[PDB]
Amino acid sequence: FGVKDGKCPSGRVRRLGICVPDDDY
Repeated sequence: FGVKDGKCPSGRVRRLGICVPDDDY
């Protein structure tokens, strides 16, 4: 691993500037 805290968990949808889970959370 290179970076634990980035932006998204790779393969997520972004909205308003930040991505969130739909089916998982």
